[PDB]
Amino acid sequence: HMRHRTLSSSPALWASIPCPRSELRLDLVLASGQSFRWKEQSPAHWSGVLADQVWTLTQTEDQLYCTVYRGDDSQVSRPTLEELETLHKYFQLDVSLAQLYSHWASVDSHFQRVAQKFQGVRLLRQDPTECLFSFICSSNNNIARITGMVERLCQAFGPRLIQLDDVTYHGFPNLHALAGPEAETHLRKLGLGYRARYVRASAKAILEEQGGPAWLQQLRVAPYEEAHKALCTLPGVGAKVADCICLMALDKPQAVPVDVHVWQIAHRDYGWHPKTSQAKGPSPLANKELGNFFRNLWGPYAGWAQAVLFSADLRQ
Ligand SMILES: COc1ncc(Nc2nc(N)nc3[nH]ncc23)cc1Cl
Ligand code: NI
Repeated sequence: HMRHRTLSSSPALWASIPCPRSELRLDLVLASGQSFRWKEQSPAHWSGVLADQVWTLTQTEDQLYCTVYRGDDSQVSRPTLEELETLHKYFQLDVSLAQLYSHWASVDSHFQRVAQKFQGVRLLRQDPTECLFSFICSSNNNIARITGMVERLCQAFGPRLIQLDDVTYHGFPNLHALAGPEAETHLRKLGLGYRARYVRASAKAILEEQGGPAWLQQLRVAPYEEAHKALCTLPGVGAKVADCICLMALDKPQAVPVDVHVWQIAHRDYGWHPKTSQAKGPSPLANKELGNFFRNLWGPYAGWAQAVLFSADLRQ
């Protein structure tokens, strides 16, 4: 049995990245339903899989500490340099949150009030595959049910990596694994309900119709609007999910996912009503309008601004 590390447990095996808590609060970013793979196994100690390796992460007021578990009896070492660049990109630490917060606040007094208690909210840069199928599971769910669905999906279809304590960590499947004949049947047995069709179908579609997972990398370089359009061709992927994926895995920071929660915020908190739309409630067109509303207000990181409000909408 190998054990989940704390910073006490084994300070030999931790490395560190200079990170102000104001640029990144793990506790706000790892649970909040960007990823559904990180758990707080021990207090202030976040463990989950990234690119077929397990990590535990923790931080101070100016340091981000991390440790790696490779799997098959390699010899426990501290994170390498390459392994630390991986983790730097995932947090997109090149991006100054302080600068964006100040810009947003300058045009949005609502944001000024809210954002003081929610510093260090940034977007993860996720693997498009994992993001896509995670958000295909997102329809008509809460975060807890999705967390479960993804885990069970990974344990049943994904490579085993390592076991720590009672937790067996699997990597995310490849498209072939998800597009198999018995897939939906199995996924349905794992509690995914209707979504099981969309997972299998989208997997099968990305292979055949789109020419493998390279297609998703293309969308990452493709401009926002083309990426969105492209994603909406997939089974179970509509505007909202496409915008999630755009924002969280295809480097489109201006993507603003609109559902009924954001309708509610926009109306209550910003006094927004659909103008160029007739009908007084959600619709593909009115949603699209609301997205443009926020882009026009917050600028080309509108999605990142939104993420701060979202993170204030799960903390009462
Ligand atoms: C602005 O940045 C963000 N946008 C969306 C999410 N996550 C979700 N949104 C919605 N409407 N439903 C969800 N179900 N499960 C997750 C999730 C998170 C952020 Cl930070
Ligand atoms: Ni009103």
